[PDB]
Amino acid sequence: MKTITLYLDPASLPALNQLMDFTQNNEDKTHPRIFGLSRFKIPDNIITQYQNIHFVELKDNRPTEALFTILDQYPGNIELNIHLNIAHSVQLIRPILAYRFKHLDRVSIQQLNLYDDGSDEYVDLEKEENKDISAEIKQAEKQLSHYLLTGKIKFDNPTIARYVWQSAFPVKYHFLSTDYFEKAEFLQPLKEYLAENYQKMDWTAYQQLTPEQQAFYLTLVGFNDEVKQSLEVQQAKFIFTGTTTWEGNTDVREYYAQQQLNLLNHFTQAEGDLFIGDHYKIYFKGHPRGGEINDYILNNAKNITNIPANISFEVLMMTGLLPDKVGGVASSLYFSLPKEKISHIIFTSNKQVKSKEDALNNPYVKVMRRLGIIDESQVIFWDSLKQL
Repeated sequence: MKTITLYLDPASLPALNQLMDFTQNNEDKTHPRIFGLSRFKIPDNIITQYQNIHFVELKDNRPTEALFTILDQYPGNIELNIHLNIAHSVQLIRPILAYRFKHLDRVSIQQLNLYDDGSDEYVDLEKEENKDISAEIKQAEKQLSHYLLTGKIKFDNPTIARYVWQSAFPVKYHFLSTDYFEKAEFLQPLKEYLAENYQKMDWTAYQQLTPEQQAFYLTLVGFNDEVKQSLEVQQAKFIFTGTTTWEGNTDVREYYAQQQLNLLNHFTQAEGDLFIGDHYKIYFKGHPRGGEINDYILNNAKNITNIPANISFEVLMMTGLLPDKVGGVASSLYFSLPKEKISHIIFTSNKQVKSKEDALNNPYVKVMRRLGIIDESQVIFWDSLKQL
């Protein structure tokens, strides 16, 4: 038999973990591998080092039929080693289960590894709080069995169905918050069901790589030497989280750039409400869609170091390069930051959020609060901050 490894993710965090798994196994130059990581392009000069390496697109959270063309290149007994995004696991596995079913004499699933997407898994589990979790698990197992045979996806509880894979296959889950599963009382049946099949996400794997593998990983994730050196300074470091625009009663983008500078000043200046201290080196991490607003902020801020907007906080954590303090405009990225590193999170006006009270009711803010990751005093509504 032959093992084929499949790495599938439409998001970022599972992909970063899957690219770490590839890096750890990178001395094996010929192991069959299929990559469907929508947000990551593996460079040509890495790809050409490998044999039996394949790429597939995802559409609507599923690998396309070009997957079958790849698997058909391996005509004997094959076992699939599959890595997936938890939130999207049901859709992502659909075409794989189909291939298995057609070839049940010769295709089998060796195992699954599933990784959190981010806050969504937790925000989704919160919606299940008043349900009978024991009963939801048993029903989902039954519907999964049916799925395996028919390809018919119809789960009564699509959220819980994300967690019943062990009823069919060997599985390992990698969670952002094991505390959530262990401390949310309503999830006790799910915690016990999962048994030894989960662990906390592995943020320190990079540190155990060879220096050569560390460089390889940085190249996979698009994190160049210039950026890396800038983040290794022996000084306290603060990074501001930029945004795009919000409901400011104007369509002038320069206004939103202007206001983000004032928010930054609340952190950097002694008279600011959110003052971090004069000994911090300041960095700016723009929103990936900030475009020219990011250029405006960088040019009009003094003595700030840019971290290219295409670089995620998830990859900063994967690489051990997260600054000492993070603050700025709210985003779901804050959900997975260590509690010690979060300063203040500032919510801007939108259809959903028009006060601090609304901001405290934000879905990921609610989970962070339940987990004690932040106190409510760390959530600020933007219009509370004076012009400095």
